[PDB]
This record gives sequence, structure tokens and C-alpha cells, in this order.
Amino acid sequence: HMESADLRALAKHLYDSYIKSFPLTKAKARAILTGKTKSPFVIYDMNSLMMGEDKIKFKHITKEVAIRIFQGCQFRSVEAVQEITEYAKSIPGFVNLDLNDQVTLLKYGVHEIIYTMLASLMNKDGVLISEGQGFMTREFLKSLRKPFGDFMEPKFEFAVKFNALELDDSDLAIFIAVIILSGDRPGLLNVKPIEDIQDNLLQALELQLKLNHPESSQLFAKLLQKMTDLRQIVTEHVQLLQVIKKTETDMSLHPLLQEIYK
Amino acid sequence: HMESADLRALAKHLYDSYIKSFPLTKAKARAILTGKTTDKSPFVIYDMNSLMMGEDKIKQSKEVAIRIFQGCQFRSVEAVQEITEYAKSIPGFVNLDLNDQVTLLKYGVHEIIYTMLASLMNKDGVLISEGQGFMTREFLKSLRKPFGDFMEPKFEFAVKFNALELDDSDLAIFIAVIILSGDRPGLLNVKPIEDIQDNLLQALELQLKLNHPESSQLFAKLLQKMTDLRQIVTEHVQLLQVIKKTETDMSLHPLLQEIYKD
Ligand SMILES: O=C(O)c1ccc(-c2nn(C(=O)c3c(Cl)cccc3C(F)(F)F)c3cc(C(F)(F)F)ccc23)c(OCc2ccccc2)c1
Repeated sequence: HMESADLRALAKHLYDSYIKSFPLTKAKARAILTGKTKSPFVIYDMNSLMMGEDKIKFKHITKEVAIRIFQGCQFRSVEAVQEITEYAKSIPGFVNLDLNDQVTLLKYGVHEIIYTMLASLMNKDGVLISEGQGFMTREFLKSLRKPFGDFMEPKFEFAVKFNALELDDSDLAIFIAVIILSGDRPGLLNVKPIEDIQDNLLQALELQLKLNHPESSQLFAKLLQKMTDLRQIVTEHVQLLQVIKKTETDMSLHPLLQEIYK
Repeated sequence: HMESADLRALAKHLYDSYIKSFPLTKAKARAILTGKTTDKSPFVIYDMNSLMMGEDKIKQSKEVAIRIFQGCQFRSVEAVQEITEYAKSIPGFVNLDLNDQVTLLKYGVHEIIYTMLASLMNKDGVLISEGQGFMTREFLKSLRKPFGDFMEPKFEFAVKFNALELDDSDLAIFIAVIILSGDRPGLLNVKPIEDIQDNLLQALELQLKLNHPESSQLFAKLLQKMTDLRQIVTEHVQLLQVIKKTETDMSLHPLLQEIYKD
């Protein structure tokens, strides 16, 4: 199918583009979370939230507290969609696909990639925000009232499990490419070139994981099994939104904002 | 890690046990479905009267949709028994903590039933009663109330899964990999399960490479199918819950009830 030297070139191409498209890499996030430092501002309760938006002026959390935080997560997710969209254009073959197929792959893939990349910003105690300048504790997020408290905790539970695989940025760049090129998205017009690119990406990922994690047996297989966890959590997430949308009335934004966050 | 000769021994062990445990193999099912044989032709059920004739040829005071649905429960209980018997042959399974053995079976039997049901399916229907009968997809879809849509997601999965062109020797290892899943909820000792799955995954990877050398990345594509299995299981549980809250004429088998609790 492909020669070993071309797989390394494909892997290197993707790593370089992943560094340019995403501002906060996993490598940089890990330096912040471990204490291998400029200490980030910590949000662990209501009062520290107030000071953080005064001193750092977080653009997501600029109503009621639980709602503002929820809406802030939505604001950042929309920013991330544009970053993933730009990275997708760098995947060899992607821009040559039918234009409707490109849109379909991005529409159905962004939720899985956001959760994946969110794990890079998380440990068991909290999550980095605003390109790593702030840190919101898991306990503060989990203690939000009514449905918002239980909306936040599944992300951590997944992230803790995913991070135990100890992937680095060069591994993640290929993994994310593999997610985008999923030939089973509904409504695809020409599945064949999509699965051909994914076959290339899978070959590159398998060789990457063997060279970069030679002691970690069947890591390739284990990473692929996590695509089940992602799909399952994305479906749960959708059901959580519907329940919020059908119950919370204090959630109306400016109609232009509602449109941006469709 | 394992030596290549030990992986072939494990594949042969597993295929041998699969033949002993499951009386209706994919090889036998395909010979019946393909035809060109006068001694293995099934009786075809496509409407009420042919169902009437079927109980005379194949082999009561109830409704048809119920009768058929109850038939699927009875065969499901038999399948759980066959799958339980196969699992005991998987090296290391019976040595696990007793509660984990129960847990792996509780969550694994459905994913395996849907996998193996695909062997009995084509795009037009499914073999029944040890291959003596064949019930058309259209007839199943036309059953009333909630029962009409009970089978159709299974057909949808089978058409895609069957396009992988697996044979029984491949399926034997794949089924073993499903059972030894270390991410089942409530497992007590995840590590000894994952060590066994690591071995089974290595055996599956080498099996697929030798038996389908031209089918690039079949290993990865097959692992991506565990995502489709998980989702069909979830839909099915929700169909039963709706059935249980309306149909009282239906008792489930205690073995089935226990698997679905939680
Ligand atoms: O920088 C980034 O790459 C980034 C990426 C994502 C997110 C993020 N998305 N998100 C979702 O719920 C989600 C997902 Cl997981 C997927 C799709 C849609 C949404 C939704 F619904 F938001 F639209 C979160 C939930 C939590 C938690 F559950 F732990 F609290 C934490 C973070 C996220 C992100 O958070 C930045 C942020 C967090 C809190 C306040 C202000 C900003 C950064």
C-alpha cells in the first residue's frame, strides 16, 4: 500500500500542521498542569470566578453562574471548530474531496475531536482554560446546580481514561486525522476516496505508535477502541443538551448570538 | 508480547472451540443462503399464511408479532448459553475473579449475538430455526406497534459487517476480544482482563493478515465495528423498556432479565 518512509513523511506533515493550527499543545498543557513552569489563575469557587473575569477578563465568561460557565464552554467549542477546520485542510487529499463531503465530515467529526483534544487540557483535578492562563477545578465544575453539575463530570471521567494511554502531540495529530476521515458519516456522496485516505492515515498511525511507544503492546488497537468511548459520550452529550434546552428558560442570548452558536 | 507460533496456536484453539460451541456456523449459513443445494433449502416466511405453513414444516393462542418476538427471546437465551460455553474455553477467562466473569458476560453477550446474527443475514432476511426457515426483512418491518422496528437496525449493521467478508476462524477471535473487554462498568481487576485481551488482539491481528493479506487495514476496520455494536445494544435496551411498559402478555426469561438489569 505505502512505503515506510512515506508514512513518516505523512506523520511529520501532520505534526507540523497540528502545531500551527492549535495554540495550546498537549506538551505545553502538561507543563502547566504538572507544575513544571507563570502559575495559572485558579477558579475553584464563586469568588475566585469573579476575580478571574475581572483580572484576566476571560472572553468566554465575560445571568446565573452555572449558565455563564456552560455558555462559556459553548463559546470555546465554536472557536475550536474553526481550528479543526483549518487543520483538516492540511490533511493530504481532504480538499480534493467533494465539497459537500468535506462539510459532512467536519459536521459529524468535530464533537469527537473536541472531546479528544479537551483531554489534553485536563487531569483528574481540573481543566485549563484561555490558552492555559486559567484553571477550573473539577470540584467547582461538578458542584454546579441542577443539570449543569452532571453535564461536566463525564468529560473528566473520559479524559482520565484517555490520558492513561500517554499519547503525545505527534500521536494525536494522526489520530485526529483518522477521526475526520470517517467513511461512515451519514449522507456521504463518495465514500471511497475518504476510506482510501483513512487507510493511509491508519498505516501512518500504526507505525508512529510502534516507533514512539515500542514497549506499549497493542496501543494501536487500544486507541481505536477509544473511538467507542468518544462516539458514546458524544451521543450522551446530545441528550444532555436537549434536556437543558427543554427546561432552562434563563438561557436566551441575543438572537444573533443564538445563531452563531447553532 | 507473544511469539508468532504461539499466536497461531491460540487462533487454532479458539476456532476449534467455536466450532464445538456454536452449531450453526457462518460457513453453514452461507451454504444455505447461497443455494445451489437441494438438501439445505429453507422454507421462506414472508407473510401471515406462509408463517402459518412454517409451523407445520419447520418447528400458539397469541398474536403474530408477539409470537415472533417471543421466538427471538427463546433463541436469545439459547445463544447466551452457547456464548457462555465458548467464553470458558478462552485461556484465562475461568481463572478471573468470579464477579468479573459475570460482568464480562453481562455486557458482552449482546454485542456477540448481534455479531453472530449477521452471519445468518443478508439484505433480504435472516435464517431461523437452525437454518430450516428464512424470515424476510420486509415481513419483519411490517409488524405492528414497536415490533416492526425491532430487527431493522440489526439488518443495517449486518449488511455493513458482512461486507468485511469474515469467516468463522476470524470471528472466533473477534468474539473472544469482545468478551475480554477491560472497560466494562464495575470490573474489579481490570489488569488481568487487559492482559488476556492484549494476547487476543495480537492473535486477531496476525490472523487477519494471513487470512486476508490483500484486505488492507482490516484489523483496524473490524475494531471500528465495535462502535456499531455498542450503539445497536443501546437502542435495543430502550426498545425493550418501551415494550415492558406496554406489553404484559410478555414475560422475559430470567436469564435475559438479569443481563438487562443496569
Ligand atoms: O481549548 C479547547 O480546545 C477546548 C475545547 C473544548 C472545551 C469544552 N467543551 N466542552 C463541552 O461541553 C463540549 C464538548 Cl466536550 C464537545 C462538544 C461541544 C461542547 C459544548 F457543549 F461545550 F459545546 C467542555 C466541557 C467542560 C466540562 F465539562 F468539563 F466542564 C470543559 C471544557 C469543555 C474547552 O473548554 C474551555 C472552557 C471551559 C470552561 C469555561 C470556559 C472555557 C476548551
